Amino acid sequence: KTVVVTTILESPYVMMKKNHEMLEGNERYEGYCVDLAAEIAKHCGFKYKLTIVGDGKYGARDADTKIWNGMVGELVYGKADIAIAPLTITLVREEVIDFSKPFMSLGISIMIKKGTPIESAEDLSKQTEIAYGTLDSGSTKEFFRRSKIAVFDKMWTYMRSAEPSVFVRTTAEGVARVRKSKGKYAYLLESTMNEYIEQRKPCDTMKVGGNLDSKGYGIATPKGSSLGNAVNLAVLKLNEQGLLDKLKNKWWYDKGEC
Amino acid sequence: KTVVVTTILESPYVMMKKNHEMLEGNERYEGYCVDLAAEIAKHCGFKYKLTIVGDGKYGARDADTKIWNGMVGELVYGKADIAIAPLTITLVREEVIDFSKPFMSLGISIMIKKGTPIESAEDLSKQTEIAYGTLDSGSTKEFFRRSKIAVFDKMWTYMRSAEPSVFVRTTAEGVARVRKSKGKYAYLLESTMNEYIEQRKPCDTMKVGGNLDSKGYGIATPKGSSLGNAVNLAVLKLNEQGLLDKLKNKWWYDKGEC
Ligand SMILES: [Zn+2]
Ligand SMILES: [Zn+2]
Ligand SMILES: [Zn+2]
Repeated sequence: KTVVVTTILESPYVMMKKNHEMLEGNERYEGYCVDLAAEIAKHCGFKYKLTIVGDGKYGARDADTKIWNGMVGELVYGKADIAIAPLTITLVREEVIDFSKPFMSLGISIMIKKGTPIESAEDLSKQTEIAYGTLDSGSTKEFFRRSKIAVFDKMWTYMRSAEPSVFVRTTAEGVARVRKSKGKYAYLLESTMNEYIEQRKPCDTMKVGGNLDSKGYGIATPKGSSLGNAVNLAVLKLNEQGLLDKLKNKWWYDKGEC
Repeated sequence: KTVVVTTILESPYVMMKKNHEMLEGNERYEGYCVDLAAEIAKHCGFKYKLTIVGDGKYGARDADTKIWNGMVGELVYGKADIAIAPLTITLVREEVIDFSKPFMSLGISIMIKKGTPIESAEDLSKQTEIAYGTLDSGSTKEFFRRSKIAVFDKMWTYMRSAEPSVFVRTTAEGVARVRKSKGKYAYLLESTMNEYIEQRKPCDTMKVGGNLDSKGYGIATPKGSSLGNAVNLAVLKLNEQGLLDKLKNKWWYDKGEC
């Protein structure tokens, strides 16, 4: 009956309301994906329950274990009926779960502490003084591990062997590392997140260079799910009506702090 | 058996080669979609025949008869097996045909002759000296027809009644009109085409303002096609391999003459 929605605590997509302690169920959260979930549910005609993914990961398949973790895993193993979050549409994932057409378009980008002598990925690859890494168990790390183009291959070679680890468990951890490393750490993350943080106090980070690739986020459902068709149509309908653009302006710029 | 591919003559997606008269079959054409078709046929392992859509349209539904025209129509009525072209993913089309995840991201944009006093959609809707229109039988015209946002709504009110007609049968017709109108005509087209034309002689046009929306082009197949699933995965694979970006640079800027 009630659709179990798996999501992730990633500002400004999903965040705890300041007074969540005195609220119940779905009312405890706020954000872009919370607003989107309510709309998808309205248009598809179903009641739902928002739940935060247990391991706090987006989703990747363990090499030897072969088990999927994160939100992808919750769907693969039947723990959730749908995932509404900044989950990237990728080949390896579409092989095991279904994705609606994208609700947000983005690409991998570079986040630096203001003043850092870095203007592009090629700049990062040709130097060694400034360390750089990505989020764990996600599409960004896989992008570099599989890239066959010179620059990115060079970047992966370095990142995979760097000590201490240059990878982080959460976006917040990567942003904090940039902010505290005095320009000696650069973070590779999706443009959407980079742009968001660039508008948050202390306004000490910035997105540099063009995006490394072009892709998008999609609402995911277990392969063969009966919700797939309607959800996809809802996303297209909502994008065409301007809701998605309205929602990004609401959570990114209307609330900018810089 | 050989897969019938429907496509449209639209530079730089599909164009007849300089020496096409001495060539046969698929060899007569070149372009982004020609390269994409070859890549997809190779990965999905099938033989194909490129055919140019009979009525030279992308695809819209006749409100009177409810009959689809253009490439969408050739798929809907079984005249073609797959469409590989700059065909926009939209709700009305998704209801009758299948689309792969996008192979290109874009948005509606404004094309002006260099020097015309226009920098945004809002600017066009506040004047009458400068006429403006869109392509017929496509997603762009539908966008304005179905827009409830103030500026675009006013723009449609003007366009749908304009006399002489401000709409055109082909992108080429719209571009030609902008160039010969001494700046009294602005053309609304997707950013992909706008950016392309901006890089071609006589280098007298330019894209102004940001995109009005965000969407993408998808490879289309008839509902319940056996090629659907595979093509979709092929597109994702190609994007992640960097091919799509490779092809974009090859046909847009490596050949740019401005
Ligand atoms: Zn609604
Ligand atoms: Zn290939
Ligand atoms: Zn008619």
